[PDB]
Amino acid sequence: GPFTLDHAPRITLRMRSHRVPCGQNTRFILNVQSKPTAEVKWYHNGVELQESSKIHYTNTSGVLTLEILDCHTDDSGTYRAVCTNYKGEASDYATLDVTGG
Repeated sequence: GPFTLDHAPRITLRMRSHRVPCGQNTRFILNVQSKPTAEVKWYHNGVELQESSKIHYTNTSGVLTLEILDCHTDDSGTYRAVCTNYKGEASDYATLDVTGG
């Protein structure tokens, strides 16, 4: 059948928790495989993230990137990507530790 190969999102490359010196820009990367293609939502400490001068995420054929610019203490904490399709969901979280330069 046309929907036999449909499957819940599968994250094959997960985000890496990491440190960044205060003031630098930093990135999280993950890769999801999903049929049909999954909806993607980003969160910082539980609150859904939007594109802004501070936050830029991309999504190219499942390759997902989140950039945070000019990192300060407020930017520390948990970043979570949640990938959803009708078959199920996959979530990945990682921690950003903003440190001294």
